[PDB]
Amino acid sequence: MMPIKSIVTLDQLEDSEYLFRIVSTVLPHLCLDYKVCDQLKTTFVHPFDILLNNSLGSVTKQDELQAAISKLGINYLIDTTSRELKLFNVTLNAGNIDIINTPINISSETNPIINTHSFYDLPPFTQHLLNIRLTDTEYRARFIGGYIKPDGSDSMDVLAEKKYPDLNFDNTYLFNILYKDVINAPIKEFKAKIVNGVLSRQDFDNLIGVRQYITIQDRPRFDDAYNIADAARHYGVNLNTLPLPNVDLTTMPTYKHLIMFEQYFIYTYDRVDIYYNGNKMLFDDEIINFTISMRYQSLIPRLVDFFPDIPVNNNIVLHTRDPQNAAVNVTVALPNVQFVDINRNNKFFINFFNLLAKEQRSTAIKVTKSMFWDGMDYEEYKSKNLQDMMFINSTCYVFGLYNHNNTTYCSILSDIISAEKTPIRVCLLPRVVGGKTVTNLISETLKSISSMTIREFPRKDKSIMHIGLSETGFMRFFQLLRLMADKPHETAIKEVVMAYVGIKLGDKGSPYYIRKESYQDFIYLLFASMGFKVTTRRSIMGSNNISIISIRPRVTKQYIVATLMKTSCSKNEAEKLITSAFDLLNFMVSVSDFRDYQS
Amino acid sequence: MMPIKSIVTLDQLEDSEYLFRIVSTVLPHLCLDYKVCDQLKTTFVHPFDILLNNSLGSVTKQDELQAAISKLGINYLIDTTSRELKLFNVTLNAGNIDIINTPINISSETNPIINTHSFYDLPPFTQHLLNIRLTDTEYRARFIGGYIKPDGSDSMDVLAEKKYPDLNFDNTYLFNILYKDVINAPIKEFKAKIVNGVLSRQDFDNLIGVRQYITIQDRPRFDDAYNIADAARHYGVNLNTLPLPNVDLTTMPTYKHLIMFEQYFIYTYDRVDIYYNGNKMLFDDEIINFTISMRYQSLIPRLVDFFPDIPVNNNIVLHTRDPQNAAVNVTVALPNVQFVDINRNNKFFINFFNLLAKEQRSTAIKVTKSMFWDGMDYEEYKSKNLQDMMFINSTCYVFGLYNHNNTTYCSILSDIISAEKTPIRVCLLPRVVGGKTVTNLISETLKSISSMTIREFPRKDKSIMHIGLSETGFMRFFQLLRLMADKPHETAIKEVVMAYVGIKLGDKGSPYYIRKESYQDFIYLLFASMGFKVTTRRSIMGSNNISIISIRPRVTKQYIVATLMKTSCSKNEAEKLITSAFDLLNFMVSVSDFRDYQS
Amino acid sequence: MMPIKSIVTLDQLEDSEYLFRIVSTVLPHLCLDYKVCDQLKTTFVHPFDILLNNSLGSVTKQDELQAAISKLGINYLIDTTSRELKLFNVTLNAGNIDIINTPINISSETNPIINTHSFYDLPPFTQHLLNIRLTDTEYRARFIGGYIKPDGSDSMDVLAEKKYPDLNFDNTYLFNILYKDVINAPIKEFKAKIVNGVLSRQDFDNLIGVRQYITIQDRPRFDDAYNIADAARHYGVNLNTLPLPNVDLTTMPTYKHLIMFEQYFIYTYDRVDIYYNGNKMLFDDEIINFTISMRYQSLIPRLVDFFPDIPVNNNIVLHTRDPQNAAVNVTVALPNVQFVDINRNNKFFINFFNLLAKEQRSTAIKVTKSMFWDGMDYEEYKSKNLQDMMFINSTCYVFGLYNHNNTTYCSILSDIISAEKTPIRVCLLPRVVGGKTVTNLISETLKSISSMTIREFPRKDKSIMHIGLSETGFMRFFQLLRLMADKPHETAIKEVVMAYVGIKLGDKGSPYYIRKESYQDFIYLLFASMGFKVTTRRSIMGSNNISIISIRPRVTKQYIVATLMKTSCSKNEAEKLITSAFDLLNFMVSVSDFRDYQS
Repeated sequence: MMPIKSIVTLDQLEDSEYLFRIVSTVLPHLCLDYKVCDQLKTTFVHPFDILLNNSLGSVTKQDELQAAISKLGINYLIDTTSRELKLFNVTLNAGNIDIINTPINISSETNPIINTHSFYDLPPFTQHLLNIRLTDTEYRARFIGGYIKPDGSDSMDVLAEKKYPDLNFDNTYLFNILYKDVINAPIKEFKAKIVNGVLSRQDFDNLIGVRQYITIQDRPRFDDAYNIADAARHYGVNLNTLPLPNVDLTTMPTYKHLIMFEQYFIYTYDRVDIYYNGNKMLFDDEIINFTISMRYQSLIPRLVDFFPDIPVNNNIVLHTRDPQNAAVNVTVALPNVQFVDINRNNKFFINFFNLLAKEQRSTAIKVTKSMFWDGMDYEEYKSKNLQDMMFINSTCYVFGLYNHNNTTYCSILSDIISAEKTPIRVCLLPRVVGGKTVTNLISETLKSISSMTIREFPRKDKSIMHIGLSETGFMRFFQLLRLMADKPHETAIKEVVMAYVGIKLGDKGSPYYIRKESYQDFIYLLFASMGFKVTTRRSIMGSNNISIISIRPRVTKQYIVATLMKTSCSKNEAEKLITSAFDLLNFMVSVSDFRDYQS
Repeated sequence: MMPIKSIVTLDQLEDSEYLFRIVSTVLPHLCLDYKVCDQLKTTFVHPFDILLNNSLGSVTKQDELQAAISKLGINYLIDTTSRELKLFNVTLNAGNIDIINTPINISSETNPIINTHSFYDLPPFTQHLLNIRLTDTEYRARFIGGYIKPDGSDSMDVLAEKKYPDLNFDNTYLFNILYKDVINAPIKEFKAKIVNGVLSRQDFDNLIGVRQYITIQDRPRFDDAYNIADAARHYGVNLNTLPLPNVDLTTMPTYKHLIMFEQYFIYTYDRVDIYYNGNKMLFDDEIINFTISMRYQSLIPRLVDFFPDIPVNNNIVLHTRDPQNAAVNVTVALPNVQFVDINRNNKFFINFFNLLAKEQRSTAIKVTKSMFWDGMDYEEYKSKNLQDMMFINSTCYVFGLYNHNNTTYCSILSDIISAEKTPIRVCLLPRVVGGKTVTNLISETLKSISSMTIREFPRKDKSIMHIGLSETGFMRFFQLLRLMADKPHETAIKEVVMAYVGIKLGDKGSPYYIRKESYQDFIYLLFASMGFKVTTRRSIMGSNNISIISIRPRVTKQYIVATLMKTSCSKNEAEKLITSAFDLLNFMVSVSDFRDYQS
Repeated sequence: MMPIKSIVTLDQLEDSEYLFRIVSTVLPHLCLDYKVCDQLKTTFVHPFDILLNNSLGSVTKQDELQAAISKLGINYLIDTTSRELKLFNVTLNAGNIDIINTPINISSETNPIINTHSFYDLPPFTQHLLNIRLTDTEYRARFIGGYIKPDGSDSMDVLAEKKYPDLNFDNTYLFNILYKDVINAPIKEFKAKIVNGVLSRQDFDNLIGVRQYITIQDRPRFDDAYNIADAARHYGVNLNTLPLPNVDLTTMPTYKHLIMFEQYFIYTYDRVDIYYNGNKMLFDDEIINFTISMRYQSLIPRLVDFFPDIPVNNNIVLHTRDPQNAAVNVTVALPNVQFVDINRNNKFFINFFNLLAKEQRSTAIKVTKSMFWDGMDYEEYKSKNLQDMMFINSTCYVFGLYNHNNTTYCSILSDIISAEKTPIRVCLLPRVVGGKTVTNLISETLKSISSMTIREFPRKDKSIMHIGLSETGFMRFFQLLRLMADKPHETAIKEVVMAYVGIKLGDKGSPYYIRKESYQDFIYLLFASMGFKVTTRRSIMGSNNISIISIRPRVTKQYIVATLMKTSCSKNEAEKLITSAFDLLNFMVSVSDFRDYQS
C-alpha cells in the first residue's frame, strides 16, 4: 500500500510529464487510418524562443522558420520606428531577449471577451504572444507572430483602427539582431556584429561610412559607443583616411548612407548639414523626403499597395539657406520622377522605403497556409468530422476570429461562443511536449504502427534484463506510469503499450540492463500501470530466501492481445500494435513469473 | 471511439466554458424554493474594468456602479496626493488603464497567511485587487475597491497603522478621468476633456483662469502642455484678454483657482507670488493654510470627524515680506473664524478640504450593504444553513476578516481557518461567466422554472431541424457538452436539461436549422452528454444507403421524466423543468430514431 | 441533496486547505515503521520571507536559518557589487523586500528544458527562487538561496561560465539590512540602524569616521542623506570636533575607513585626495590595490582558494603626483609582503578582502547536508525504496541536476527525464501547509500514533457537546471535509481519523461546545465525509417535534475498527490510531443516534 496513486494537484497538471498524457489520451482514440494534417505536424513557436534555444528547431519546419525569422525582423523594425502603434512587448539584445513586463493595458479597444487561460506549457515567448493575442486586436498578434500572407484568397480579412503595411520579404534580420556576438548599440533597430572581440570588418565599413554624416560635436559619442578607433586598428583600417563626405543631394553619388544615418543613428546622435545645390537644407522632413524619393524612385508606384492614401506628386519644394542665410524656395521636378510626402512620419517610412528596396533586390518569401495564424474558414471548421475536431480541440489550442466594433479579435473559441459571437475563422496552435510536437508524436506513432510487419508475442525465457529501452528511456517510461489510475485493464494496456511504442520510436539507444536488486521495483511499476495487482511474498527453500513478485492477472499473450482487440478499431490494428511493441513486451511477459533467489 | 472524453488538464479548468460548469454544478443542488440573496445577484467588478469594457455593466447594478465610480475617483485623488500610504497599483489614462507591475512588496506588515490563489477567471483589475486584498491590509482593499460605508452599525471595524479619512460623496470623477477624449496632462489627478480635437471650452475656461497663478518663466510649459493658445483660437477665446490676476488673500474674490493651482498644477510648474495685504507670502505652507481656511471655513468643524487629532485655532500667523524685504509677523483672527494647520501634508489635505466642499454642495452617496466589502457578521455566516453556505462557497470567492497585530486582514476564509485564527466578518465575491454573474444565471434559472406553466413532453414528428436554439445558442450548448463524463444518466440529464433552459432564458434569437449532412454530429454530442450510447450503422435498401444513428437507451418521455423525478426535490419540480425545456426536448425526442436516407 | 460535493476547479486546487490534502493523501500510505528523514522534517523557505513573516520560523531549524541569513547577506553584498553576473532578483529595504519584476530574460545560456510549473503554494520569495532555479544555471540558484557547502565530498560539482568565490562565514548581515528600524541609505549594500528616530550611535560613529574621506563639495549630500548633524546632536556628539583625517597610506593608522568609503559610499559621493608619502595618488585602482593589500596581507594566500588565477606579486607600483604635479613612479616592496592586482574589479573585490577579514575574525558557519540544495547523489535517489521515493515525489518538489554545454542546470526531475538527459543529483523541497511543513505534519502524526497507549472505543452517552476540538479546531476539521468524495468507507475513515489526529496534535486549546441549533450541521458534515449517508426526518410525539438525524451505516466501534484493520499495515496499528483519536471518536459515536427534541 505505497503512495503510487495520487490526488489531483496543480503541480501534477503542469509538469511536462503531464503533457505526454495528452499524447497518450488522444492517440488511443485515433484509428490507424486517421490522418494528421501536414500543416499541423509542426507548430508555432515564436522564433524569439527558437533562436535562443535552438533545440526547439525540432518542432518547426526549417523553411517556415526562416520565413518567420525574416518577417519578424522586418516587423520588429517597423514597430520599433513606429509611434502610432506599439505592438511588440519584447526588447531584443545580444544572445538574449527581454520580455517586457509592460503594465497590463486595458482600453476601450480590447477584446470584450475575458481571457482566463495562461498557456503555461509553452516557451516564455509563446506564452507571451498568446496572452497578447487573446487580449488585443488580432492584427497585432499576426504582426508580432511574424505572419506572412499565403498566396491565395483563403485568408482572413483583418480589421483594425490602425494598420501597418503588408510587406513580405526574405531576409535574416532577426537572426542578425540576436546574433550573440554583436554590439549592444544605442540603436534598437540594428546590432552590428563582433569578430575577434571588435567591430566586424563588414559592419565597420558601414559605420565609418555612416560617420561621414555625423557632426564633430558628437563624433566622440559615436566612436566611443562603437569603439571604432580600436576596431579600425585591429583590422588595419585607417579611420582618419576616410574620403571627404557627400552632403549635397544634387551630386551625392549614394544616398543610402544618409538614409541610414537618419533612420538609425540620428536617434541618439545629431546630424551634419546637408545641402541642395550648395544651399543648406532647412527642414529635416524635406531632406528625408527628397533623399528617399530620389533613391527609391522605382518604388514610389509600390507605396500605394500598402499606403493607398499617401500623397505623391511630380513637384517637390525644398527649403534651403543660401550663403547670406536667406530662405530659398527650391522647386524640383524632373521628367518621370515622382516625389513623396511622408507626412512627417519619418522613421517609420524611411524604414519602409528601404525595406521595399530590399524587396526589389532579394527574393520574395513564400509560405503555405499558416494553421496557427490564418487558420481555417469557420465553415470548414464546423464542417469537420467530430473525430478530427476533437483531436484539434485537445492537441491544439483552438482559437476563433470574430468581428466587433469594426475590429477583429482572436480568442479561445469556446469563449467566443460563450460570449455569444460568431467566428469567421479558426486557428490552431499545436502543443510542445519535451521538445517534440504533440501532433508529431501522435502522427509518427500512428504511421510507424500502421507501416509495421506482424508477428506473435515474445516468449518467456531467462535472464531478461532489458525492457528494450536505454537508461534514459527506462526512466521516461517508468516515471510517466506514476500518473496511472484504476480503470479497465483494457484501457490501461492500450495506453501503456502505445506509450511504449512512442518512446521506442524516438529512443535510438542501446538497451540498459536491470540489476537483481531493483528488478522488482520496475515490475511493480509497469504492471500496476496496466491495472494488474502486484504483491510481494517470501518463501523459504531450505536455508535460502525467495522474494516472490506475484502478479494477478498475469501478463502473457492472451491478456494483451485480447484486451487490445476489445479496444482496437480493428483486430488487425491490435496485431500491428503488439508487433511494434515486441521489444518491450518481451520483458513484460518474461518477468511475469519473476522470483529473486537469495543464495 | 472518438476523443470526446478527456483528461483533466489545466487549460480545460481555465477557459470560461468551465465556469459555466459551476452554474451547472450548483444549480442542480438547489430546490426551486431556494432563495438567492438580492445583494448577491450582482457582483463586484472593479469599475476600472467596467469603464473600459462596458459590456460588463450586465453584472453590476447601475446605481451601485455609479456609486463605486464616484468613490473610486475620490479615493484615487486621495491616494494620488498621499505620500504616507501608497494603496493604488493602477495608473489611469485616456480611455485606458495601466495595472502597474509593481515589485511584489513584502513587509513586516503583510498578511501572515500565504495567498496561494490567482483569481484567473476575473477581469484583469479584479484579479489585481483580489491579489492585493489577500496580501495586504483589508483597509487598503476597501479603499481601492471604492467602498462606501452602509448606513448602519452592521459593518466592519477596520484596523490599521495608518488611515485615510472616511469621505462618502456622489460625483463622476473616475468617469471624467478615464473619458477617452481627454488630454493626457502632466497631472495624474485630473484629465481635462477634449472637444473637436482641442481643449473643451468648459475645461479651457478653468485652465486659462488657473494660468493667472503661474509665473512667466513657466507659462510656455503650461501653454504647450495643454495647447491652450490653439484651443483658445478654435473656440473664439482671446487668451491674451484675461482679467488681471488676483494674487492677494485679503481682497482675492475667489480662492478656488489658487487652490487648484497648488493642488494639481504646482507639481510640474512653479507658482506666482501671493501677497497678504500687499506683503509677499513667505511660506508655501501658510498660503495653503490661510487660503483653505478662509475658503472652507464652514467645513472646519467637519475635519474632526475624519481627522480628530488635527490642530484648529482662532489665530493664524502668516509670514510675509514687505517692500524692504523685512520679515513680517502677521496675526490674523476674525470673530467666528477658525484656522487649520495641515502639518505640511499639503497636497493630501488640499484635496480633502475641496472634497468636503463638494460634499456640502452635491448629494450624499447612499448604498446598501456591500456583500463583497463589508460582508456578513461571522456569526451570521456560521449560523447559515448548509445549503446556503455551500452555494456561496462555490459560486463566490469566500473571504474572512480577522484581527492580528492590531490590524485587520482579509483572506480566503479557508486559509484563516487553516492558519488557526477566528474571523470577524465574511465577504463574498460572486464570479462572472461570459458577461453574466454566476449567481444571476443560477437565480434566473430557478425563478423562470418555478414561475412556468406545465404540460407533457413534445411528440415525435418529421423534419425537426431546430433544437430551439439560434446558431449562437447551438454552439454554446454543444461545445459545453464536451466537458461530459460517465456517471448516472439521472445526474447527466438534470444537468443537460437545466443548461438547456439556462441558455434559452438568455438566447432570444430565431431557431437555426440543422442540415442533413451534420445532423448526426449534433445527435452524437447531445445524447452522449446525457449518458446515452450512440452508434452508427449502415443499411442497404435496394440500391440506397441508410445511415442509422442508434441511441441506447432511447430518449422519449418516460426516460426524462422518470430520471428527473428521481433526482428532483419534488415530482412537481420535475414537471416544471420539462415544460421550461419543451422547445429543446422536441429535438431530443424526435431525432431519437433518426435515419439519414441516401437517395 | 445540498452542494457538498464538487467539480474540480482551479481555485479548489490552490487554497491551502487543499495542501492539507497532501498530508491526508500521503500519510495514509505510510506504515508506522516508516521513517521520515531528519533532514526533510524542516524545509527551505527563502530567508527573505522568514525575516518579514517570522511565523514561518516554524518550518525551518533555527541553526539552519541563522546560517542561511548569514550567507545570504554575504551573497547579496557580492552580487550587489558584482557586474559580470547579476544573480539576485530582489532589492532589500527597511522592513520590506521588493521582488523585482525583471524582464523575463531568455538567452543562449538558459536551461534547455521548458519550465512549466509555477510553485503557487510557496511564499512569494520561494516561488521566485524556484522559478529562477528552473530557468537559469543551478549555480545561480545556490547562490541566491544562501547555500553553504556541507563539510564533505557528498556534494555537487557545479558548472558554469562565470563563478563567484566559495566563501562560508557566520554573520548577521541579512538581518541587519532588513532590520525595520534602519535608514534607507543611497547605498544598497548596507543599511545603518535607527535608534530613537535617529542614526544609532554605533552606526553614527562609523559614519562620522567615514566622513573623513569625503570632499567638502559633497559633504552636504552625505550629511543630508543620513541626517548626521541631527543624530549627532541627539546623542551628544559634536560632529565638528572629529580628529584630523588620515589620508596618507604610509602613516594611516587604520585602513578600514577608506576601504568602506570606496566600497560603499563612493558610489553616490566623490572622494578626498589620498597620498602616498606626501605625493597624491593618481590612480583609483592603485589606492585600492595598495590599501587592501596592506590591510589584508594575511589573507592574500587565501585568495587563491577562490580566485586561483588572480595575480599576486611582491612589487607594487603606485603612481603619484608630487608638489610640482610631476608623475612619480613609486615602487613598494617589503620583506614578506604580498600585493594583489584586482584587475580593476574594484567593488567586487573590496567586498571580498573585507569578507575574508571577517572570516578570519569570527567563526565558520557549519551546516549539515542541505537536501534542498545539494541533495542526494542520483544513484542514491534511484536506489531508494519505492515507498520512500513516492513519499518525496508528492510531499516535496523533486528536482534533478544535470550537465549540458559544460554548465549544470536544475529542473523538475520529470522534465529532465522527458528531455532525455541523465541527472547527477536530486534535490528536495518540502511544501509548507498553514505554517507547518508537510513532512513534519506527516512525521509527527506517525510518531505520536506509534508512541501511543491503547484502549477501546468511547462509549455512547448524553450531552456530548465537544468534538475534542476548540472553536478554531472545529472549523479546520469541518471545512476540510468539504473536499470529500464517494469512495470506499474504508479509505474515507482512515483519512478522516488521521486528519482528526493531525489536528489534535497541534490544537492545544479547550473543547468548544456545540449548540442544539447547529448540532445537526456538524453531524451532516462529519459523517458525509466518511462515506455515511445522512438524512433528516421529522417525528410527532404528542404535540412535540423531533428532528431526527439518521445515519446509515451508523458509526459505532465495529465500523471504525473493522475498516481500519482492513486498510492498516497491521491490526495493531489500527488499534494505535483509534486510541490517538479517542477524544474525537467520542462525538462521532455518541451522536450516531442523535435526536433533537422541540419542547
